[PDB]
Amino acid sequence: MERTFLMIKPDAVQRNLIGEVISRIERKGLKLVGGKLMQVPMELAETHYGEHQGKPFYNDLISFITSAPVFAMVVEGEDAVNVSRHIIGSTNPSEASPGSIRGDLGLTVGRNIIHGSDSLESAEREINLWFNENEITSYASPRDAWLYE
Ligand SMILES: Nc1ncnc2c1ncn2[C@@H]1O[C@H](COP(=O)(O)OP(=O)(O)O)[C@@H](O)[C@H]1O
Ligand code: VO4
Repeated sequence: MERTFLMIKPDAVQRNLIGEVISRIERKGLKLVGGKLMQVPMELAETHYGEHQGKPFYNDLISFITSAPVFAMVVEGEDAVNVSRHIIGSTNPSEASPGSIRGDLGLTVGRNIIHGSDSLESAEREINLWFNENEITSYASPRDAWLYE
């Protein structure tokens, strides 16, 4: 089943929104398959956001993601990558739909609560980067028969 990488960013953690954010993912029918609260080391920060190295916000991004722990997650479900991005909302919280996580909880583009992989390819990339196979569980859930045909 399709898997994506989600990350509750340090703003959400420092605003005590971990449970709230997790709830929104669960109730959507997505399966939490891997999850750890962790401090992000510089190397991991920089390789995760390597595609932004030149940008204006880059230094501020590394600073921010390392400033306090994150909750890194692997989420499993049909179309999980797009489904997650759908309930997460647009990058800028003021363009994100009300009812989405960024729409409801985020104020600014720089502090926008959660990360989700943007494609199938970056999903597998980010998952390998943040997680080892032995930290990703695999289980059947009671509701599985009721989310899918
Ligand atoms: N103008 C900006 N200033 C500060 N941080 C930004 C800005 N734009 C994007 N970011 C950071 O990057 C994260 C994801 O958006 P971005 O990296 O631009 O695209 P993608 O979601 O494809 O990686 C945002 O949640 C935010 O933390
Ligand atoms: O931190 V993100 O690249 O899923 O907006």
